[PDB]
Amino acid sequence: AVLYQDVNCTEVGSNVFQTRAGCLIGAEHVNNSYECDIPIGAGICASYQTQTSVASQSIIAYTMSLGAENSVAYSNNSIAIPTNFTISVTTEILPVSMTKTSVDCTMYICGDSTECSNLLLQYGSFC
Amino acid sequence: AIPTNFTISVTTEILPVSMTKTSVDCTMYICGDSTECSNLLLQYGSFCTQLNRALTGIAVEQDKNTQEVFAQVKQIYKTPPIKDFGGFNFSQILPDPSKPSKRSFIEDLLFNKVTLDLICAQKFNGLTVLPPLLTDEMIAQYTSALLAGTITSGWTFGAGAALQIPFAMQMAYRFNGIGVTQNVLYENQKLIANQFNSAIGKIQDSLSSTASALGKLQDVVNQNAQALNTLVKQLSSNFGAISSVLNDILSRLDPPEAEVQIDRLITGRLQSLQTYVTQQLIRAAEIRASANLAATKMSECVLGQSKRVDFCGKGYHLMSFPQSAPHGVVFLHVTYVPAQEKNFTTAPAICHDGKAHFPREGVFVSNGTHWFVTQRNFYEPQIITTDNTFVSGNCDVVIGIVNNTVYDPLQPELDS
Amino acid sequence: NAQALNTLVKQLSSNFGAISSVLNDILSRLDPPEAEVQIDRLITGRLQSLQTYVTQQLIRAAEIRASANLAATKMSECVLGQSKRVDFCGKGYHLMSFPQSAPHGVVFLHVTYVPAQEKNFTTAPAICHDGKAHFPREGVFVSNGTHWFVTQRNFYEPQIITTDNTFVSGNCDVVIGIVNNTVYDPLQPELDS
Repeated sequence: AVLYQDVNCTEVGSNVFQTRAGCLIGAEHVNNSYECDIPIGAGICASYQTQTSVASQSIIAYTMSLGAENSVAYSNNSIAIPTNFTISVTTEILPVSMTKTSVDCTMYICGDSTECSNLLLQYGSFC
Repeated sequence: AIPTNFTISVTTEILPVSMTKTSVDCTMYICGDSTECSNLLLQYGSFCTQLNRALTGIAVEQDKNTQEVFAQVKQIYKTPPIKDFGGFNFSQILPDPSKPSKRSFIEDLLFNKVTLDLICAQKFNGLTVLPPLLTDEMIAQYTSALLAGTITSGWTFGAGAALQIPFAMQMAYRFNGIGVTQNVLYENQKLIANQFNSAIGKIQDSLSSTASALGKLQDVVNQNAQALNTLVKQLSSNFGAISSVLNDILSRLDPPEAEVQIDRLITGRLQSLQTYVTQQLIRAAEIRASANLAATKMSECVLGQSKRVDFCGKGYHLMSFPQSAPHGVVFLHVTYVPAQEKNFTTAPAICHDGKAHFPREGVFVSNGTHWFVTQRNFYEPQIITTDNTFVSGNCDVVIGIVNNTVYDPLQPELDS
Repeated sequence: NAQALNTLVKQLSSNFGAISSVLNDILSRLDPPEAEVQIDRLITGRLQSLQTYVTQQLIRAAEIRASANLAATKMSECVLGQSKRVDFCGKGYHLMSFPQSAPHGVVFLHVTYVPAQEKNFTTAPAICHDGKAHFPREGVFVSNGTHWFVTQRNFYEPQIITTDNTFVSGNCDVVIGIVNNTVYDPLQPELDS
């Protein structure tokens, strides 16, 4: 689904869907907002929908859904105390180190030639 | 010196969260839509793949910043129709349905003092600006959800299921969490409400005076814009060649002789674009550090109450209310500040009959003759029963002990 | 990092302007005073590429250092203790963590207490007994509809309102929202006989 930024697609039917990023040529607009996996821009999120009814290969561009709307019932004398709990392990991954690489000039910059080594020595203290 | 009266003092605190998701295309920038320049730039190599990858990494990280600071709530809560939050007037921070976008009164005083042709030049030279994934509508709605969760459900809406609880009881919780027993708030609720509403009014005033309050967001938008603006003016550089535009070198010289001029111009323009990309990577790493700071300030000040001193604004922190902004987020820390001190003659312990007597919670003070055991952070004096005090050994070992009669609360009950 | 290294190699296959891309096929064609300019082109190009790589590596290493400092503090607080920081060591009241290694990283197993089942109640900020207010020293006042109970805040374990669960403060016409009840004094049957 080609996305043309900042082009109102007066220049490259019914497939367009004018979003505030750009009109998304090739995706069926869908009012039915879901949680989105591909980010497009300005609240629109395309996703792949395999539907065994019509167009088992299609791309839908819905407005991004924030989550289930809630209406907690606050009241000046009503409190809610939990009565049972649940212990819930949740993994959490963190990188700690990358690969300790190392690069040598004369072998990289020069293909083991000597004249190249003369020139690279003429350049200076980059290595 | 025990304080005798306090003051609640809202203090704004601004933090940048994301910069503008720019994006630069080589062939449109390095080459003035010419083809021979495209041949040469293809001869140089894979610099353009690297530049586009770096700038897309910046863009993706900006998206993750904006979506990690705010989107810390699975559900979008909503304030109830009634607004009797124990007497605290929240109409300045809660959403205002008058606007189409559900902003607030204080969010609006922010979206006006930043303000974020030239953009046409950048657009023509290939220096586009992508739009953010979260629009100001969705960001404002996330912040309204955070407000409605902090206000109604206390702070349990961060841990698990959001449990409603009266606002007065929640502020009692928070007071009891910063040392001051909740009887203080339950006695001074009206005074606290007054101080709080007046403090929000004062911060709304301070925001309607100068934009130098938002001195931070006015530099995440003013440094990136100036970087882009100095990336264009590198197109007007000879770089050694006999011109500065690639239509007036191919209209003068010939391929074997214009190729050296275009090599000069292309290595120069590529050097300039690489300088820009490196500056953008460094600035994006800085903004990522600031967005992590804002993420933890949201996960601790808003969704709870931080015991970290001077983290969530100076003073014992009570609660915060995040508010959106242009490429950033501002907080409204509500900080208990103890106002009026009043000297007292303390004593580390009390001899009664040789047994030492230490206060289990509080300090021993004296109005000059009597003795009292008050809490540490507010002067509320009580008599020294055997509940306020626990015994430990004799009282000739402790240094600085004084003498008094710890009133036993059973003498009149055991007498008859 | 692997892709950075992999794009550092493919810069050896770049003409950079010279009439070849390998320094054995420039010294096998041209002569020192004329091959020196070609090799100057190739060497300034390759040095520019290697400098771009080194700068990208420095920036990425600074980022990984920020992440390693975050992991260091998460280990010094979640594992070696118990953090009162909300939503730091996983969402929910954190209990304990168990670090586990990984390829160039570390994963944690945060054990987080999450309160499952809520159940509404009719609270009250205090309790009048005989004009004296009665606040719970630790907990909240709840009511199963008729009686009153003082439970802990995070789990429904109801107790009767003795004079231990409660401490007195002043009268009870000043506090807003107080209700009426009889705080069961735990000495009446003991002082009776």
